[PDB]
Amino acid sequence: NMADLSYVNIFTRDIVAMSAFYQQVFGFQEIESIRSPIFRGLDTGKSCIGFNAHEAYELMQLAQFSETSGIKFLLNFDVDTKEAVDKLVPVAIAAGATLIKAPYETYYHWYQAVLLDPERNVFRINNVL
Amino acid sequence: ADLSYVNIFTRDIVAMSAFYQQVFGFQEIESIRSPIFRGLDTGKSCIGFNAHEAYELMQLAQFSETSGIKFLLNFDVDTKEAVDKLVPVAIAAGATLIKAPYETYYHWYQAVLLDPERNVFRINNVL
Repeated sequence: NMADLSYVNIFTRDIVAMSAFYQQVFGFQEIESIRSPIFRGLDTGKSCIGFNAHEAYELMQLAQFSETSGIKFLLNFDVDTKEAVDKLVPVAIAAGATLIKAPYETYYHWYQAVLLDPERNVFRINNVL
Repeated sequence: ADLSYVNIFTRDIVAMSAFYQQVFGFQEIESIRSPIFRGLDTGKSCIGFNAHEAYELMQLAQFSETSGIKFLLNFDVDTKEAVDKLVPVAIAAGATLIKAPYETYYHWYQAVLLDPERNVFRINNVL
């Protein structure tokens, strides 16, 4: 491929707690080789999820956008069954997630739940019917 | 679990999907297309573009007003030169260069840009 979406990075206040949250809920393994004082990466089997500390804003000349509110993206996680979605929801909430929408079937026939992670980023636990 | 998609809430799903296709060559996923959604195949996690109606559908309306940026998409290319050549391709497609191609202390050659709707992405090469 001409270009590879190797990482989806989330700017976070606590990369250790954020990494721990996604590991706890989905079991992704950390990628120790890419670890740094301001970064944590998890292997998802596809695009990796990265967590960057706030130092990352100034480092990339993005300080002007460091004041954030609302949500503009979401991570969609697929599981093998509808039952797996029902089971993972409480696990996520116990880990610090906030339930926005209980498991339901979408117009495009996907069974999913909509939640917020500990730092209020949106993610879905989904199953393609 | 599988990170199948990373969705970006957008004002113009057509313009946005076209931008990423024009810069990286991702092919559209027809089977997931809808009046409020466009999906692109990247070889790994897909990139989705959701029109604003998606906020209400997921009961996220109270979060529709946003500020700043909280994520970025990192695209790796095969060579150092690929980074230098792709920056003008992105700008021609409508991007804004924020940080010109440079080498980090851990030897990654990259550039930071904004897509047409002010979402951040990087063109990177591991030296």
